[PDB]
Amino acid sequence: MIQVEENEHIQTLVYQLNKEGKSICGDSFFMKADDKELICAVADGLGSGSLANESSAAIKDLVENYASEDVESIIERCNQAMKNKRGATASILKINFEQRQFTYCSVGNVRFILHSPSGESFYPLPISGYLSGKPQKYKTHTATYEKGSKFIIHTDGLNVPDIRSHLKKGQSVEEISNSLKMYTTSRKDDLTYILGQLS
Ligand SMILES: [Mn+2]
Repeated sequence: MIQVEENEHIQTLVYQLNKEGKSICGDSFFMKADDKELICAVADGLGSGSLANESSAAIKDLVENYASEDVESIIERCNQAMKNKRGATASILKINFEQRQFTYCSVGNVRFILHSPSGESFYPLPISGYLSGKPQKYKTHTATYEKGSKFIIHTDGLNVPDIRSHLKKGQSVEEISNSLKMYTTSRKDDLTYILGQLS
């Protein structure tokens, strides 16, 4: 499944495909942009299939509902919703277009890479563990991006040697998605990614 959106400030593409032979995806995403701001999130539920879905889907619902809050507030709501559930790894990104500012908070193995034209990348290491409902000491990143920046957020189902290169070479989110096609054919796990190109 592919979903594309565009406004004056960003173009985005969401890709998701289930693990081969699996009916119920354990990954979830949420994406909304208006003329002023973006929120997006990607999550991978612990366990698999349905119960994994309950955890990642709870994340998607809370990010939509609480989108106006700061990323760390949103992720803590997500953490509290994981008590008595499988848990999930998750990443939450907000962008203010006028300021060209992003804010990012994550726990687990959902990765975020933002490539700058100038050749700077923001590519944080994964935070160990997962959102379980037990206490967390979150790290929030706040930074300015430059016009032309391109990013991806992806679950562990996408395994790529050099993601930065795909972001650098692509001229659009469709092109970057197509550039990644070889990594999508095996379907060894659920695979979700969100691409963005920022004006
Ligand atoms: Mn996974």
